[PDB]
Amino acid sequence: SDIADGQTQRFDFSILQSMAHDLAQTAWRGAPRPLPDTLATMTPQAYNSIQYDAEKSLWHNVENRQLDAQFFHMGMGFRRRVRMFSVDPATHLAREIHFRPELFKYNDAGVDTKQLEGQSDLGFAGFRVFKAPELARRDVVSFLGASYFRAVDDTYQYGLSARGLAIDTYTDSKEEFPDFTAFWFDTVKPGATTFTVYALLDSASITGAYKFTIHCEKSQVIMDVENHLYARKDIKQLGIAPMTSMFSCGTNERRMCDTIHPQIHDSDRLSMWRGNGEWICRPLNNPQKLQFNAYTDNNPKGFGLLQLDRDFSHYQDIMGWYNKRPSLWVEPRNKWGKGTIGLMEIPTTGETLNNIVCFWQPEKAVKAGDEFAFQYRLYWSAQPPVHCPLARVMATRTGMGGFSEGWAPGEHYPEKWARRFAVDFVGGDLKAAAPKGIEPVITLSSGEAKQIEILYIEPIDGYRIQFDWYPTSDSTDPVDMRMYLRCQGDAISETWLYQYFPPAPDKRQYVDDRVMSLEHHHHH
Amino acid sequence: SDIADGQTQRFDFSILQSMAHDLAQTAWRGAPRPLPDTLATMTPQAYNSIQYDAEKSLWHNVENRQLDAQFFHMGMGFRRRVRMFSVDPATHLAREIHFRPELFKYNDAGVDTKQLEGQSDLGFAGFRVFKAPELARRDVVSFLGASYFRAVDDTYQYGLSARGLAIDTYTDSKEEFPDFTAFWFDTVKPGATTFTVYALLDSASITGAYKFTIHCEKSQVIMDVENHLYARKDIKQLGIAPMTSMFSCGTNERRMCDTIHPQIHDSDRLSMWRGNGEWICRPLNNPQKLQFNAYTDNNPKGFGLLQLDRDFSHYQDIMGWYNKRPSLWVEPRNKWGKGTIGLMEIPTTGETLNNIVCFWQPEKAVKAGDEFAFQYRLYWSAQPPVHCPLARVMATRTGMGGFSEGWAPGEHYPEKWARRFAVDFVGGDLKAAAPKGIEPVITLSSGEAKQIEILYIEPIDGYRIQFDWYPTSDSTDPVDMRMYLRCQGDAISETWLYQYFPPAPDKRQYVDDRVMSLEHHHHH
Ligand SMILES: OC[C@H]1O[C@H](O[C@H]2O[C@H](CO)[C@@H](O)[C@H](O)[C@H]2O)[C@H](O)[C@@H](O)[C@@H]1O
Repeated sequence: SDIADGQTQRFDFSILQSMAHDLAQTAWRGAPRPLPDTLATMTPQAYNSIQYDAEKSLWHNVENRQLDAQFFHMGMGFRRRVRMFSVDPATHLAREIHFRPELFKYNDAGVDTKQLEGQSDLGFAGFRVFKAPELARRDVVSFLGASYFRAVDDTYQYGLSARGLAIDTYTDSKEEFPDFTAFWFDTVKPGATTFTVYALLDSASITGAYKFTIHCEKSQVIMDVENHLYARKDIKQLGIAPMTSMFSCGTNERRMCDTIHPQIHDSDRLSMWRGNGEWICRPLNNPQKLQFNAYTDNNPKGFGLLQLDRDFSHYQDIMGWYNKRPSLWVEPRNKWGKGTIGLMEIPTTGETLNNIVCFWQPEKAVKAGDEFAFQYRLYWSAQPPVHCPLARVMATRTGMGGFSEGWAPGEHYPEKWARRFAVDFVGGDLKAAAPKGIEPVITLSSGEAKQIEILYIEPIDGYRIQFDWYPTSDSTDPVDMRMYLRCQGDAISETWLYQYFPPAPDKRQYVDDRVMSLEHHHHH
Repeated sequence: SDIADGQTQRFDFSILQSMAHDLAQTAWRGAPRPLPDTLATMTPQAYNSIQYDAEKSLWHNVENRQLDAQFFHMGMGFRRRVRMFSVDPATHLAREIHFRPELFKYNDAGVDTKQLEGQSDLGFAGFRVFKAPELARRDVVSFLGASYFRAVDDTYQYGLSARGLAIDTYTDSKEEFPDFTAFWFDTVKPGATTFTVYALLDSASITGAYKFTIHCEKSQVIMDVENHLYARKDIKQLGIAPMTSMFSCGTNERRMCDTIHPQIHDSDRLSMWRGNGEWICRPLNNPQKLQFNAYTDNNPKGFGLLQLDRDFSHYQDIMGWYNKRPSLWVEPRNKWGKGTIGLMEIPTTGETLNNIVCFWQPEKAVKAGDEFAFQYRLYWSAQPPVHCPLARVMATRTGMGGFSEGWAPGEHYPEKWARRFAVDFVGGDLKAAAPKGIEPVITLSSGEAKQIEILYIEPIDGYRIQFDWYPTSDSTDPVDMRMYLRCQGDAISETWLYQYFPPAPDKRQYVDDRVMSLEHHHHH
């Protein structure tokens, strides 16, 4: 009856650490063996019409179950055979769920199932967990990819994603993508919306043992992650608790915004809570040139890629519902010590490319034989679980300056070239601080802040800081900008880090291409 | 006590039509005489520090006054001396209000009030009306300019303008700006929010007698307008009931949208209700080339420039509050017969130039001696007083096309060049009609409509019609597009008229200037 009917074996979190440790001592298993021909040469239509059998779900036998799970068929870009096991947490005894065609319904699929018959080694691509009131529709957790996984809050819309690990995302060499190659699921308890799933990570450079304790709460999904990592080789770049999102069109430097969509992004900013208590808002970019930024920290308290613009009218996407897509908050649960938060921002021209990658990278160079243990909570939800207790950046608007706000000239372009920055703040003591006097403190790597203005914005009960950036140089070098609000010498806001790309000096001017002629009269 | 203290003279609407018609028999009075030297050479500071004395207001002596009025001082571009009169409607007697310096507080004006002592013929630039509970501050109606005037709804935010008359706005010659040279004010009744103001129009080409019965309602201003017009010369273009708005950056053809404001406009569309009963929604353009359009009609039922996007977040303007600015509806009160609704859209690069002019222009060529009479109601309010009983366009969005919606390529631009149009409809019977089948009927001057899609939009309970436009020709000639929704042989929506400007053939392609280099790593 239960789908998991393989050889019984003892399993616990330490046996997996041993598996992973022992595995690190041998040669990497290498790239996956080709799939059976019937799957190797599949049209998307064909794959898509393969459907896991809902009545053979992982936990079909558990009464009052509030959670169930199904498996994705191997095929398409899923070339790694992920093995799946069921663990009775009472007896610490695991049984393998072997792939078999009986587990699936191949409908209008022209799949030669006969060549799948003895392929009990095929395993699956990954898995999804459903929660009540619907246990076979609208998954809330999905592990499917390499180390990749994602989840949803009460909107049920999937957005940014996370991975078990990142290796060499940005270096002299090509990036390496560790696979999760096996998952052990503790049988859910009747009534529970918490489930436990251990995973084995395997890769040319490194193995790991992972435990995921996953809480499908009413408003969000919380994941208690513990990992143990075993380097096989020297590693150039190790990325702990990595996130992957997309940013094409935002309120900032809008250079890829010729769609019907006012904004296009899965996430709009990096939030960092630093070990010293400082909060940072790093508005994400769609740079024309690939960028890596490393934010030095020690014992980071938290960091996330957030989607805080929840307004459909700002996106107009009735396919992907970007306004419903969630935020991801990484809460270190042990002291991670010295290192950097890496943000890679890749140039994109649409929404098909996850062009945003963020992770933690320990200070210390990774050498063959090094071992690591990280614990962290992930919160999949619209609003992060924590935010600055002070004035918070709500939005970072950028555009032409060189004029007076409200009086942008209609007949000529502006006299001088400048770039306008508008940073709206909403938050704590802004109201009580306002009479006492709010000074923005601005810091620029290059250029001069001019026409600094502080303006009340009734509709969001906040304050807008505008300044015009005037260049001092012919340099196209990135401009690292920094801003916070001050009041009687004390800071009253989070810090805003921005990365501006000044245009070429030949393009620091406007081309006025208008024509005012009696050539275009039309009668209807 | 009252400020009206010139010579008693009989006055009524007939007597003004006589002044106007008699005035037409003589030569135009010509361009205004130079102002006194102190006002000719004024800093905008100096002028702005002149304040009409609220204790000398027009209706200071009326008890239970729900309305009052004040005058604008002559100066700056106010060069025509407008004469102002008070009428007792009981006795049909009218006393002039002569300019006297004592009616104003000059403050830090730096003005030789002594060369303003004798000047009884100076008059004023214009007038404004205030309504309780603020009869000295938030104005609701303002006549100031030439034939120009404007009003506000319960937002109390000024936006687009009207005029008495438009002359030669688009022809071989330069435009002619008739001036309101005198106003007569029926004294307000106690308790009344209706007031009546008569106006004399005077211009090189034409004179006129205007009556404005102006209702300052709770939620809007309604103006009952009657004029009589007396042509002194042949006239190339006569524009009745004209409107003047602005449109810089909307959701359509976003060619001037590099501001911190997602949208900048005082109006977004030309709404027409034709003699035959057909409704038209013509979204306004900010074209790079000056356009005139003439929409043929017979006994037009109504027309207006509407500001239907009420959403602060779509504009982010806290100076001019575009979201609060009103719609203006012209409702002809008699059968105006054959002619054209004229729409001139001038190129702009900001908000300072009113680049939208719309008016009625009768079929018949205007010759000297001609007399005209129009009656129309003006509705200054957010929502026009009447709209299509069918489905209504809510927004016209344009952008890149040639890809599948929601899968815009990230690593390349689209293979082929096309322009995407997305018209959202939010009207009636769309829900009942969807099962029966909603056919979009598209008409194109040039090019072909491919990838035509009908998509339900939950958040506005509406339907989005998208099409890619592919060129058939190397021509840059404007493309008239026309769309309505049909179901079972019947039209179920208003007609959408759009005017598209294809780009030069050499620019019907995308330039891919991305770079993927290790050149830009940054440590903080
Ligand atoms: O399930 C989502 C995708 O996951 C995989 O893709 C990620 O992992 C790959 C490593 O095998 C990377 O090369 C890739 O760039 C990542 O997106 C999977 O292979 C894809 O086909 C899935 O869409």
